[PDB]
Amino acid sequence: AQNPNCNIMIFHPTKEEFNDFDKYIAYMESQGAHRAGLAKIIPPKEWKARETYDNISEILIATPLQQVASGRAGVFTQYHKKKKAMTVGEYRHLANSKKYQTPPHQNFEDLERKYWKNRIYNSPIYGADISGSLFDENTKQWNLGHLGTIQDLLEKECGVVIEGVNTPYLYFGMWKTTFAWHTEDMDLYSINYLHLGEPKTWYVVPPEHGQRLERLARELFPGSSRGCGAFLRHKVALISPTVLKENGIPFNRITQEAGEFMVTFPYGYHAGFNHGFNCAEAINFATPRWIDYGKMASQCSCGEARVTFSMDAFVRILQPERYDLWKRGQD
Ligand SMILES: O=C(O)CNC(=O)C(=O)O
Ligand SMILES: [Mg+2]
Ligand code: NI
Ligand SMILES: [Zn+2]
Repeated sequence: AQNPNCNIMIFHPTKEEFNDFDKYIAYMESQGAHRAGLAKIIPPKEWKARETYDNISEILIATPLQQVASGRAGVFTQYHKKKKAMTVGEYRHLANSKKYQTPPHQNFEDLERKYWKNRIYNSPIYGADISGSLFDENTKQWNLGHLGTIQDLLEKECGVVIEGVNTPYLYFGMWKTTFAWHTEDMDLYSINYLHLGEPKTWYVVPPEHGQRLERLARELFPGSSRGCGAFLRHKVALISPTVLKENGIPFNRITQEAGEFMVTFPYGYHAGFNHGFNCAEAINFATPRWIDYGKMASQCSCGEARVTFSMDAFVRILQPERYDLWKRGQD
């Protein structure tokens, strides 16, 4: 069995190996990368996502989200308060302001300490989930707006044509902006490219141990757990590395820098935070190996998780017994 300790693997594909996306994901898996839940891919030196980032300031962040925490430093939830629209240029200025900028620090480890110690006492503003792409149309390799669609994958594997589309999303971050513990919709893969700016730290639980995390979360968020049998689908709960270590939950951590891709694997729980102003792009995708995960994925039917149009067909086809209850939660 490859990678039996479930360590995060880092890959350095050549320009020739960067041509065929599906084949390279399958290569990574042949080496055990999926066991960690997360892998890093450093593009060949010849590659670029686009020529420059000099002309992105007029992108609109229609609904910036202020991330307000409740709880204790290591065990907290966050809610998202909607703020007035602002441009990327306005957001970048805000991120760099004295109120929101990254504090002085020695290294990534010192910053991580300061995050966990102090996150709850601040409410950073995240420009998340913005439909769009920063890849140049002429970038042919690992262009997240030109991947094979999940609908086409389901059709190729299962023979059923379905409605729906699959497009990327932009995330503009600042110091302490936070992504809560989650897996993807329908336990899909995700791919994330950090276009520019400051790093993003990730934490991940191996897929084979995801239920250990779920059991801890039910213990630590007992009201939430009574409200919904899949409440981590709400994407609101944070648990620190210290707490995870105290409770014996297996996990790993890694920092992504500008110019690097991360891939999350089916049923790989992940969480993290941004170090300062940055812009990432991400999209879900599928492979043949995903289908069995999609068939087994938990679902939120309490009404909170509320998701895209395109998840309908996945539930309808892969989880017909669950469909009626899940759709009630959508409506
Ligand atoms: O970057 C973020 O805020 C969150 N990203 C992911 O959860 C992902 O790419 O799967
Ligand atoms: Mg612009
Ligand atoms: Ni994710
Ligand atoms: Zn729910």
